Amino acid sequence: AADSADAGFARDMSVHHQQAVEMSYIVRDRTDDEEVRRLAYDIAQTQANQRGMMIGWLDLWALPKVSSDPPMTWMGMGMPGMATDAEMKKLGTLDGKQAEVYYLQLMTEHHRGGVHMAKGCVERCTVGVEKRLARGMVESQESEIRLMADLLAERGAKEGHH
Amino acid sequence: AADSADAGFARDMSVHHQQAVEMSYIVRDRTDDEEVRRLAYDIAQTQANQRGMMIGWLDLWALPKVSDPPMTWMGMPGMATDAEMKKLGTLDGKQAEVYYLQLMTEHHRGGVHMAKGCVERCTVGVEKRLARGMVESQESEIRLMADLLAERGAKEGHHHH
Repeated sequence: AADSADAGFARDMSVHHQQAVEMSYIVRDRTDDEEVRRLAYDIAQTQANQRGMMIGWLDLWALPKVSSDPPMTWMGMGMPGMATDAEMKKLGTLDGKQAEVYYLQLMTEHHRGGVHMAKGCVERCTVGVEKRLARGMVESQESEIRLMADLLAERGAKEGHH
Repeated sequence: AADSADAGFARDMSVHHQQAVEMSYIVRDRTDDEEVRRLAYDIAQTQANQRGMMIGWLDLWALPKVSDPPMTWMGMPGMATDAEMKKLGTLDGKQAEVYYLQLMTEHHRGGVHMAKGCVERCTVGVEKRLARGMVESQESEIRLMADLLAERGAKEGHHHH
């Protein structure tokens, strides 16, 4: 159904993934740093691919990619970790280490929100391949948060302060 | 259903798309030209997305992503060799732009041929639709790249294969 957890997670996580990909494109143009550029490439590759999977499911299921429902309605919460327009703009104005740090801070928050949403699908989704995808995102995003924490410290910084 | 044109197309076009995405990453590293970097972004975005769709279908259908030699199902076209990919990665600026446009033109021509096979043979509605759409979009992109080649004082590459 259009209002299922399976559909809502596919819609919402696709939009979430889209922003991670965009952040990755931006940071790669703002620094020469190999570690951060490689991480950004890996995140872009994985998240674009997973976005295609979820969009492909919605298509196969004949379900709209956009809902009238507020994001997260399927979790009873009608997104977590999404960067604001101002944050995306700021990222694009930074250079070198400052851009690396800001990207790592934004993506850490982004991953945290993502894990929350993926956990929601692990609980509520009914489609096996989608549940498993969500479970894999919890692991991969949590692993990447730990990595980015080290990259931040090595760059003389830490997770964003809210 | 592992032998189907639907499964075969999803497996083979997925591999084909992955290389186009890589080539787009390479050119974006090799030139500062806004127009060609835009084109590369568009292609990387479209093909990464379409590849995810097809891989997602295989996964939902519980079919392996690997098979048969590729293309057996339609009785790979346009794929760059490792050497050609390496060559692109050595080039700068205008030369990188031209070589990317020539390689991707060949790549798209091959992809169109494959997509036409799926238009003829695929039985899954959304997959047939996707293939039909690829024929049109990749053909349009070939036309757009011809203009970009012309602007840069070049033409489609000599046929090496």
